[PDB]
Amino acid sequence: LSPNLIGFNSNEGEKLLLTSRSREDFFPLSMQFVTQVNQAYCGVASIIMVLNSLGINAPETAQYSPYRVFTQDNFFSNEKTKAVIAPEVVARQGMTLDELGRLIASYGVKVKVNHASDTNIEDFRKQVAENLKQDGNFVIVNYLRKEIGQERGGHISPLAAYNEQTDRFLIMDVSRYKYPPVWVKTTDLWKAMNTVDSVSQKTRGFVFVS
Ligand SMILES: [Ca+2]
Repeated sequence: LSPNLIGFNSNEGEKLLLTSRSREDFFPLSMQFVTQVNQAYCGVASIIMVLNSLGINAPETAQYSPYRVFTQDNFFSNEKTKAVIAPEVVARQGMTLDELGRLIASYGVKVKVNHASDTNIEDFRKQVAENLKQDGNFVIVNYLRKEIGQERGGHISPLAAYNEQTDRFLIMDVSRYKYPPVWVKTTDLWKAMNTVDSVSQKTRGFVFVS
């Protein structure tokens, strides 16, 4: 972990959660926290945590039947979801911010896609900190890891909390074998999102889900 990041796996990072006043999302997300199948699946891992947490229409498949639950393995059972982008494609190249939006929307939830180029840090910080206080509203961020001092390319993960005192957001990093959840300064996360994803030729950003 680069010195700009506070790992959740530390006394400081636990305390940032205990002193946070915008942390409602942490509880349900922690209950659904999963490991990405692989890097290309970071967005799928992220969507299913949020979709399980929203309690929507879950897939009904053999794996867990009679139980209905979102899983990375069953996420593409939804015919509309497959139509957005082939499962095979996502398994190799991941998904863009717009695709993340469309994939979530395909399960009938309300989604607002926010490219960094269409907003600014003040509005991001403010709107997300609000969201993190509300139940039934989740945020997933899409960012370039290396801009926050992490190893490398574009990533997707849900946000769990905002710490007012330190102006840091908690990223529930689905790459759990690689990194812990991390408390990132809003300015680092902004710079990381304000990057052009070469696959979309568009800026990264964040999605609201309810
Ligand atoms: Ca929320």
